[PDB]
Amino acid sequence: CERIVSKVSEEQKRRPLTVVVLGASGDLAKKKTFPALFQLYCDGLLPPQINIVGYARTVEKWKHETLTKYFSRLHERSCHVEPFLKHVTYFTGSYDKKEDFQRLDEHVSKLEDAFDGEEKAGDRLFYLALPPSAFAGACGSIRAGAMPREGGWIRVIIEKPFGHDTESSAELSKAIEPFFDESQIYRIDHYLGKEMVQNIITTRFANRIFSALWNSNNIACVQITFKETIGTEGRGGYFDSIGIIRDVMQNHLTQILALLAMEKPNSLDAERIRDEKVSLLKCIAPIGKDDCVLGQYTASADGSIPGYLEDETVPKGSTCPTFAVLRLHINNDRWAGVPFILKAGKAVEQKYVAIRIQFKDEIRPYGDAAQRNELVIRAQPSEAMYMKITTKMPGLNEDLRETHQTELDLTPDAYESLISDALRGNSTNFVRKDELDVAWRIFTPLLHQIDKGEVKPIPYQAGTRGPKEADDFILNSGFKF
Amino acid sequence: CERIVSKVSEEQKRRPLTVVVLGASGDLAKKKTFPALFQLYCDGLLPPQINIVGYARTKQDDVEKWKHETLTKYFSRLSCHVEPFLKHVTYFTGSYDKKEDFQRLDEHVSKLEDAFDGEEKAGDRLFYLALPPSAFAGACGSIRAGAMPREGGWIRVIIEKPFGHDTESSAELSKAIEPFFDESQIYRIDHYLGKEMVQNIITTRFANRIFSALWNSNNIACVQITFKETIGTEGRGGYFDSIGIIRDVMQNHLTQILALLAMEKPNSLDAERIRDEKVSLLKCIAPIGKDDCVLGQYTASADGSIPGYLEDETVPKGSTCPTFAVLRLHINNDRWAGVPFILKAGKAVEQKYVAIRIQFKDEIRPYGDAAQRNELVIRAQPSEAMYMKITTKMPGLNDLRETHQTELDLTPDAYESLISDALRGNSTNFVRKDELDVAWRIFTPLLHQIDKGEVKPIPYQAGTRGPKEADDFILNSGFKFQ
Repeated sequence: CERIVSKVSEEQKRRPLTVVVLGASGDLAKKKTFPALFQLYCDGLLPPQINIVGYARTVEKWKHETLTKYFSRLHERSCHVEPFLKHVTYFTGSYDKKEDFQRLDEHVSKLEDAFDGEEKAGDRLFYLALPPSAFAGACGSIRAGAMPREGGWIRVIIEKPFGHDTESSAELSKAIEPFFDESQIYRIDHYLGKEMVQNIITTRFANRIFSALWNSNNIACVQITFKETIGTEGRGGYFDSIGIIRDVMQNHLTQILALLAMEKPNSLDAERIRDEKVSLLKCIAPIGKDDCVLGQYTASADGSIPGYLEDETVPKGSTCPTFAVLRLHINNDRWAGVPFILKAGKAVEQKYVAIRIQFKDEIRPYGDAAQRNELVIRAQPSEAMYMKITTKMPGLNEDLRETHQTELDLTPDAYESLISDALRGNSTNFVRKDELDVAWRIFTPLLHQIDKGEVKPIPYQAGTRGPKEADDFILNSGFKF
Repeated sequence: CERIVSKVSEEQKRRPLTVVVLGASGDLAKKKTFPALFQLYCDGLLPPQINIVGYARTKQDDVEKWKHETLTKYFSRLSCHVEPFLKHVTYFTGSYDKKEDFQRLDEHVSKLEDAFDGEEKAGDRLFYLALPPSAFAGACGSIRAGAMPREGGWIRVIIEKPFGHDTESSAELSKAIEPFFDESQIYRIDHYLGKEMVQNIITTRFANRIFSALWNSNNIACVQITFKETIGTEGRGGYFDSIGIIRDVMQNHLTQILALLAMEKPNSLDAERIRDEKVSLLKCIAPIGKDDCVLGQYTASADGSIPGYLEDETVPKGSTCPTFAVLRLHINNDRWAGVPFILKAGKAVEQKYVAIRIQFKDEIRPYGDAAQRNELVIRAQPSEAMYMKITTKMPGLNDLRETHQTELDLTPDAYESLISDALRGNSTNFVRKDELDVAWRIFTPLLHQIDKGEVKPIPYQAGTRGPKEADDFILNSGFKFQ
């Protein structure tokens, strides 16, 4: 076993803390949210007497059969389960009724009153593990009957997706505005909780080596790639209305892009970083249909993976893409002329999430005896960072032009990091309202053209790389194979 | 065992080849030269019918005795090819500075050329002067007068360090040799230019946009070039006393590394364009003043394991000879203005180490004190390596200011490489005449001050890092300790 060492600041031990997880009976709350809160407790990042309240429409048995079922690190951290569950309560009610939250306010005040300490005006964090259509209703009820006492703050975590295009996303944002302002809203794009995504800023802005290189004077091409070997796996009916671009590219990969391309913030203040992400996204023209290649996977030739259209849930004649390569143009002084390629595909040759920065040739004096340097940042399956460079061939050579390619190799759930950040008031890794709308406007005209059938995906066998047209598209964009 | 696969070009199998090693009884020839020729043979880089002629004053009636007790003792990776190799080796006895002893060599070598399997008998001839420095001029004169090749064949002469002990003496040696051979025929050895990591500097710098874009004073704060050895003079301090650490390692080896690290990009990868750029860089360096150095001289190791330097009976008493030196150089050109270059070399210190350290400027914002200067390290000894020191976010659950330092790590004898190059006519890794004079002018004013006693070395215990004054000298130069 191990001892719990509190890493929490004293400033956070001043007031009671209540974390209300709406939808506590739903899959996300019990598969992601509560398991994360448990790991946070074991990491010593929750204040000592936090109150965690599960909230669902549907108690000590429930805490031990359904919640712990999805916990992890049990062969090493099983000694802390009961002390953690001592912090968990269950509250039954609806998600959209004012009086059900007045009851919660009394129930939470009952837990707030039990804090060891004089201050009873506790801080309150609401995690809406709810379907998106319930966000506005819950936010309205919380505001009307569950605000904190004087002194304590309130924060509301909501997760993507907020809409499926500019219109739908903007309407949800407008519905929540009357109830909470941006300093109180914490929108989750869970890629921002990944270690490699958070390390982009430090890599870029703490090191002169990377700072001096990170512009169009030296970079030829940037690629951000998501690959998976699996398909839709029967649930193609849910994927058919989403598509690969909305599922991974408009949200996740575009967040990676914003961090990869933004200007340096003068400080590490949360809003200064989000200011620079927004400022970059505003430099990006809408993606036209000439800057994309779409694909839709068929049977794997081995029979292992069936075709996408072979799922009975998928409407026949579907134009839904399971593969997409997109080229974006960033119109500013750092990036003018540099192609940015977003690639994402299901049922391709390997499982892989990575960034590839291709540098310009050093044309002289080596010419063909050199190759473009690259920086690769890989997140999945295995984390890695390395530089590809040209070095002389080891051993006895006849001339300096004998070279080879070699590498300089670098030697916690996402919700844990984001929930911890929310508790501290750090919104760096959360999507701001204006950021959400700019990103939607980059992709929405293409998404509308696709839905109207103007862009027909190219068939490719499951397990291959994707349409051959996509590889030629990438080469004609300025990437060298 | 393994089979010998000839990697030699047809152009080199067309004529006889003879390699005459003068001074074959000396330490270098038997510890370095002949062992290298053996590896070249095993590597298939000597033409099939090569003739190797050992040449010394010492008579050895039984040549086969000499070949098997003194020559083979220093061969390596032993063993299936030893005897076939020695069948290529001859012994010739004579003086180094008498014309008629070389007329005899010419008849001996011509007989070997006439025995070549092939119609052309006009062989190429390579002379390796594994001799003390005073014999270089005499031997070259005798070679020219009585041992030149036939019409078709070329002649090349390899000369070993040292070439002088200051600008004046070095210029005289070159002037004494000018009447006998021109630069295209002279191959001056600095054996560091035969090391793999020294040869890779050019490629690292100029084949890669990553390093090319960074390699200037906008981004580099400090450059350090370091030679370290745990051993001392090892009894033979009397020969070291007239040399000094600066002449032994710094004026030649480390200054060659400096030239390759700091030069401009050559117009092509031709030998003369590369040497041109090294010369043009060295001409940007003002002579080192005595305020730009710290000297040391090692004493007993405090544990008794390693004795003091002055405790050797070969070392004159009152010796001011330095066994340790840190030097600061200023490169006055647009790439390097303001960037300190530190040359460090010391015997009998804490570790055995040859490396380059390029310290980059701080990225001041937005991390400030939560970041540290990046570094590029290129290490040759004890183990080859190249790596970048960078700042990365602290793994795990952290604010963004929790960082740690991490690294991107890169994933054949020198005389073997240089002799192979000489046999092919590639003089890239050999010191050109003008290159020698520019390098001497950097160090000679300080060397004269040291010989006159104007700069007294600081005692330091064997096995420590060296004088404390040297470590403070480096901090005041602009280096930040990691």
